Amino acid sequence: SHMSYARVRAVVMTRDDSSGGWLPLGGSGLSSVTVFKVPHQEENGCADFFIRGERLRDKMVVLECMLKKDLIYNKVTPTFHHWKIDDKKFGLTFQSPADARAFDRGIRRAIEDISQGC
Ligand SMILES: [Y+3]
Repeated sequence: SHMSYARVRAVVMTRDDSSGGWLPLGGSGLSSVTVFKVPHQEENGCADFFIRGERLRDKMVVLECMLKKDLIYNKVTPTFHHWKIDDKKFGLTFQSPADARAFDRGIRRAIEDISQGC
């Protein structure tokens, strides 16, 4: 309900065997990327926040990650962002700078809301 922070269609990007490049994970197809909160117990107390990417054609979950307060966000272009949570990285190729900005507020609110509870 008020559990979702953002939902956009984008292409999931993974860091390549090269050194500093990014490529789309598998297909070049769009995925349904959402950011959401999952209550530990009480619907309004402490919770965990996840980023989830589901490929549109075969509904395969190609990305699933738990947000953490220390996470780093990187706006490279107005249409390409990538983040680092602990040791690994994921990135997104948005369809518009709009979607990108909407998603960014989303992740931002979610991160700030992480300690809501204790
Ligand atoms: Y808040």
